[PDB]
Amino acid sequence: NNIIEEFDKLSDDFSNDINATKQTIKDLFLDIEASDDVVKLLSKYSFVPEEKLNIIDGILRSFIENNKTHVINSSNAYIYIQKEKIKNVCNFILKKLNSLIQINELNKSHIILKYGKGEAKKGVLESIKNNDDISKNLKSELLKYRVSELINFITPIYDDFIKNLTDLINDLQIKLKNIS
Repeated sequence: NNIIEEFDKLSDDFSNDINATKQTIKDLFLDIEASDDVVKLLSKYSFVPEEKLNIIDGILRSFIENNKTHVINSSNAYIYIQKEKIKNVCNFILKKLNSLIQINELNKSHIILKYGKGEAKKGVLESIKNNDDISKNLKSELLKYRVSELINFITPIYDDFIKNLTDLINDLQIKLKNIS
């Protein structure tokens, strides 16, 4: 009976984590928007990743609700094991998302360096200078650092980001089906 409450907890926790991720990515975009014409463009760009995360959040919540039915008349084994499986899927999604966040953190820094000029926000140069996680090659190429050009630069990066979010949604729908 409280089992339904526990599944509800799965949904709610997942929603919280997803909203946190959403805020992180929004912070990426906001940090990039420093720096009136390109700003509106980036703010437009920032709406699609939020939509993708709202999909992931909603797909999981929809799955759990429709799976409550199977939980009431099944063995305790199925309940505990299934709960475990759902937790695993959620953790998978969150791990992939966090990896994606790291990737686009480096992408953000790259964008700020190549175009934007804080230069207080372009104190990314010190973070790049101290970054021991990137190759010295990339470091070298980066420390050397109008609109149609910016579009030309961020279009592959942004399209790849949304593509990764789109395939992640596909992975989620596949993994949920395997336990559906």
